[PDB]
Amino acid sequence: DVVVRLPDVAVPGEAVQASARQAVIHLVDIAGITSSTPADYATKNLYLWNNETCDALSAPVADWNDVSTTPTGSDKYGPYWVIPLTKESGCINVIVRDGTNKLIDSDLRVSFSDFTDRTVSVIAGNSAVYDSRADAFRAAFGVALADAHWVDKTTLLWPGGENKPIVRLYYSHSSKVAADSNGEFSDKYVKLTPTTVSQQVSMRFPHLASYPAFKLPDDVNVDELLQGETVAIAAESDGILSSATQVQTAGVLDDTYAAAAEALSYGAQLTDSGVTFRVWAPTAQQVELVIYSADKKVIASHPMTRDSASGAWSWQGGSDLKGAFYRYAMTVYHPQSRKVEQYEVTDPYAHSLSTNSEYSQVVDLNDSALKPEGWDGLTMPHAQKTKADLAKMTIHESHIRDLSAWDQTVPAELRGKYLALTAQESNMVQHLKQLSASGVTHIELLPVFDLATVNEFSDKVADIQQPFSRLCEVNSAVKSSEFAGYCDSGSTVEEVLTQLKQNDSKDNPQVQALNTLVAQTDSYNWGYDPFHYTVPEGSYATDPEGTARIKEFRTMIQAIKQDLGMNVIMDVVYNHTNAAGPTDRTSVLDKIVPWYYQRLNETTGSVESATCCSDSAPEHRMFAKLIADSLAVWTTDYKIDGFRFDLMLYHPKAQILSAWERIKALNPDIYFFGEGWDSNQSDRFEIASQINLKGTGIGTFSDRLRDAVRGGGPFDSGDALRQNQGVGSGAGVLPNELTTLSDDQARHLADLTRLGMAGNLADFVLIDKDGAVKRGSEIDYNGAPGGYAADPTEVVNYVSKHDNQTLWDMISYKAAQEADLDTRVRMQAVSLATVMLGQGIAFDQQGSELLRSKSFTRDSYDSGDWFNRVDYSLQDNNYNVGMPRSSDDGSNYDIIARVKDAVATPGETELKQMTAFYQELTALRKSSPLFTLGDGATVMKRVDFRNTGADQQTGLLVMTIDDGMQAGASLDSRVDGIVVAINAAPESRTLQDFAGTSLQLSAIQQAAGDRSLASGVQVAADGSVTLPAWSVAVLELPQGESQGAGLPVSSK
Ligand SMILES: [Mg+2]
Ligand SMILES: [Mg+2]
Ligand SMILES: [Mg+2]
Ligand SMILES: [Mg+2]
Ligand SMILES: [Mg+2]
Repeated sequence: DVVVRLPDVAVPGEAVQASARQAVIHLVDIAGITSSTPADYATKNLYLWNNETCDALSAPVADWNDVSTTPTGSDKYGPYWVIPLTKESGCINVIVRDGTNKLIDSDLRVSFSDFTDRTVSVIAGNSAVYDSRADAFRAAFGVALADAHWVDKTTLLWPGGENKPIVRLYYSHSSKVAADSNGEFSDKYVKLTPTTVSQQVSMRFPHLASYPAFKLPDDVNVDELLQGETVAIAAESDGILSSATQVQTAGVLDDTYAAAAEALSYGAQLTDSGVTFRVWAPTAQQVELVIYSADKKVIASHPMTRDSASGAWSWQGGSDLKGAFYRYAMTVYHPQSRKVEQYEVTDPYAHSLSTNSEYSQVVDLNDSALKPEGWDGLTMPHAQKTKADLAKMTIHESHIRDLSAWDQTVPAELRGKYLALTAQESNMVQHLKQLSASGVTHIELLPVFDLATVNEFSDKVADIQQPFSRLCEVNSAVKSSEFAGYCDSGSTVEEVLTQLKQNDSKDNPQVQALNTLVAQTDSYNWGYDPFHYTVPEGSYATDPEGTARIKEFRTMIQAIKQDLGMNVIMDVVYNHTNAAGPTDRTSVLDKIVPWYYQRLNETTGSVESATCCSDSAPEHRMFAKLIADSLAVWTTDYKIDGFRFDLMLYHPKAQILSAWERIKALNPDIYFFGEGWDSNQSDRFEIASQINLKGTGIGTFSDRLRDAVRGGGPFDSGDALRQNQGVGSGAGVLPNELTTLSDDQARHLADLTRLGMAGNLADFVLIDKDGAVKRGSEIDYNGAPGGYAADPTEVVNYVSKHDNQTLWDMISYKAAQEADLDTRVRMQAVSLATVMLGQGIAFDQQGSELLRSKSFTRDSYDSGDWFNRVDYSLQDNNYNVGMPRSSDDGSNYDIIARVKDAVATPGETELKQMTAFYQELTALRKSSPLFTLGDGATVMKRVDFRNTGADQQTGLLVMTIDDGMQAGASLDSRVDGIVVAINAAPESRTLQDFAGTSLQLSAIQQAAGDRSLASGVQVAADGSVTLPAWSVAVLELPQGESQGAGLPVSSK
C-alpha cells in the first residue's frame, strides 16, 4: 500500500512580511504548485476599496475594470501583494481576481485584529483567511468541499477520483482526517476500485448518475466509518495527493438502516404498561435520554440502547414518566463543523413541549384529560368521500391572529388564541357562522403546528395593543431607534402607529418604519417556520407550558366542526426546516442525524434554500416516514380533515402518494393538496406537480384562472401591477391609463377563465377566442398546457391567498380611475364568482368577503397585526393604513401613490354589501350538485360555454351545465340545467342563446332584490336575458313531471 502524502515541495514560509503601513496577501496556487512549470501570474490582481465597514486601505484603485494591481512578486507557491495602508487597525476589503473574474466568491475582509501582523494567505475558491502560507498550504492540500457521495453500502460517487490510481475512503472516529506533521495521511482507510454506476443507484439518484463510480469491498464495517468523519482521498500512483473532500452519507444511511428503521415507531411512546422512547440516530456515538423536572432540573440521564439493524436508540421505563420533560443528549459528528458535537436536542417526534419548545414532554394524546367533552364522537360535518362530495369544498384560508387579534368582542384573554373560535357571541365567530350557513364549508388553518418565529415566553413579547413602554422593555432595536422618545410616553404602540398615519407617505413611510421593528418581538407570524412538526403551536394557547395547548387546540377543532359546521384543513410545511447545522436553537433534525434530513448541494454539502429556509429532503426514507407519521397524528389524534402541503413541488410525487396511501388507511376520506408548480428538483426525482399529479386525486392550486382573473402574475412589480389588468378588473373592456392589453389578450384571459370554471381539465373541449376547437391542454398558459387535470377535484381555483397582494389591493392597483367604489366592490364579487361558480374546488383568503386590504403589502408574513388586520366590526377593510414595508414593496411606492386615493376607502355599507354578494355566491354553489360534478368525464358530458369565438362580447362569461336527458340522470330534481352568466364589463349585455327556453332567474338571487349580484337582470318573454354591467346571474330551467331537454353540450 502506497502512503498518501502532501506534495514533495516543502511547506512554504512567508514570501514577505508586512512592514509599517502595509498589508500582505499571499495567493496559494494549487495548479502552479502541482505543475512543474513556471507561472506568469500577470492576470492575477486585487480589486480593493474602502467602505464604512473596512477603511484601512490607502488610495485604492477606483475602477473595477482596472486589472493592473498585479502581484508584487511570486514564487513556486503563488503570487503575493504588498498593499499600502493608512493605518494598522481595522480591516480591508479585498476581491481576489483573474482578469475581472472573482477567484473567491466571498468578498474578503482581512481583519487586522484577527491577524495582527497583517500578513495573510488565501486559496482560490476558499473563503477562509489564514495567518501564514504554511496554514494555507496544508488547507489547499487538505480536505475541501463535500462532493463525494457514499450512496449505498458499496458505492461511492465522486468526480475527484476520476482516472486516479489511488482512491480511498479515510476515516477518523474522534478527530478530523488530516495529514500528520510528516505530511502523510496516516488515518485508517478503505481502498476503492473504479466501477460503473448500478441501475439501482442511478434510479435512486438520477442527478448523480453521471458521477464517476467507485466500489468498496463488500465486507466493510460501514457502522464504524459512519460514526465519525469520513473523507474521500485520491492520489497519484507515487502516493502524492490529488484531492480530498468530505462525504455525503444520506444514501448509504438509507441503504444500511432505513428498512430496519422504518419498521419501528418513534418518540416518547406512553402506554399503560410504561413508556418506550425511540430516536433514529444512526451516526451518533452516544445518546442519553435526559429527564427533567417541571422546573427543568435534571432528575436522570439514561444511556440509551442502540439497535444495530436500524441505528435507532431506545429506552424503556415505567408509566411514572407521564408528563416528564426530556431531551436527547447527543454525541454526534456534524460534517458542517467537522466536530463530534455534544448537545441536548428536543424530540423530532415530540408530541408535547414546554414553553417555547425548549424541552419535549411525554404525553399520551389518547388521555381523556387532554380532550374536550364529546371529542371521540366528533364527526366531519361535510362529506369528502366521492368526487362530487369533494367538489363542494369551499375553503376559507384563515390565521389564528388574523381572526381575533382585533376583535374587541372576543374576550381579551382569547384574542389571538385557538379558543377565540369558542366565543360564540363575538363578531368574528358570528361572521364565520353565517359564512358557514351560506356555504363556506372548510376552514383552512395557516401554521398551527409548532412554529419557531414567535417567542412563547410572554414576557419577551410586546404587541401593539400594549404600552409603548413594554415594547421598549423587550426590544432594544426600538429603544435605540428614532421612535425611542415614545418609550416613556403613556401611549400604546397602536396609538403611536395611528398618529403616524396622517404624515405617512412614500417619502416618509414611518408607519412601516416603526412596524418593522415591532415585528421582531410581537406575537405575529404566518408560521411557515417549522420547529416541531407534530405539536400544536404554543403561543396560540392561553398556557404554553406543557400539555395545556393540546386540549385547547382540540377544543378549537371541535368548535369549528361541531358549532360552526365546517371541516378543517391544516397547512403543513414539510418542505423545509426553520434551521439546520449544529448551532441554531431551532435546528432539531439536523442536530440528531446531521446532513440527512436536509437537501444538500452536490458539490459543497451546504443545505439548500430554494425554499425560504433550510430545504428538507422528503426523498430520504426516514424523512418520508417522519412526514407520514406526523400526518397520522394530526389525522387520528386531532381529527384534521385535509392537508395543504406548502411548496408541495419540492416533494417527490411518490412520497406524497405514499403518504396519502398511509393516511387513507386511517381516514379514508382525507384530502391532500398543495402548491404544485414546476420546480427545479426534477433532476432529482419526479416532483409532485400539477402535471405529474394528473389523475392521482391529489389536488393542486391552479395558477391559470388565478392569473386570468386577477391579472398579471406573481413576478410582477412596478408598473406591471397596474398595466396587467385581469378579467375581474376590466382587461380590454375598461382599460386604465397605463395598460396596453389588446382585445386579443383579454380574450385569451377569458379562455383560461372559462377553462378554469370547467375544472381546468386537460381534455375539456372549448371554442377559443379565435373560434378554434381546443382541448384544455391546448390553451396556452405562458408556454405550458393550460388544462392539466383529470378531474375538477384535482384543481383548486382561487383569486386571493395569504401570499401576494389581496384581491382588493390588486383591484386598487388595476382598476381604471373612472371605476367608482361600488363598481370596484362588484369587481371583487365578479372575480370571486369565477371561483365560487366554477367546477374546481373553491379556495379563498379570509376576508375577501370584507374587501380585505393589507395596505398594498405584497408579502405580509411578518407585517404584524397592523397590516394583516381584519375588522369584524365592519368599519373599514384596512385599506390606506400606511405605506407597506419598504424592503419588499419600496419599488412599488410610486405606483401605489398614484393609484391609492382614486376612490374612498370601503366602510360599513360596502363591507355589508360585499358580504351579501359573497354569501349569495357561496349559497348558489351549495344549492345544486350541478356546480360540483366532481368527475371530469361528467364535466365533459354536461358543461359548455356560450359567447365564445371571434364574435364574442368581451368579458361576458356564459357557462351552461346540463341536467337534461342527454347528460344522463337528473342530479337535481328542481332543474333541468343551469346557466352561469358573469358580465365582467361596464356595458349591459343581452343574450339570445336561450331564446325560446323557459329560463328563469334563480330564486336565491331574486330574493336578494337590488342587493343581488343579479340586480336589474331581465329575463324577457321571448327568453332573451339582459345583464347590467358588472353582474352575475345564475339562471335555471325548472324541472317538470319528467326530466327535460336541458342544455346539451354542443358537438365540436
Ligand atoms: Mg501572518
Ligand atoms: Mg412555537
Ligand atoms: Mg413578528
Ligand atoms: Mg438541485
Ligand atoms: Mg334535474
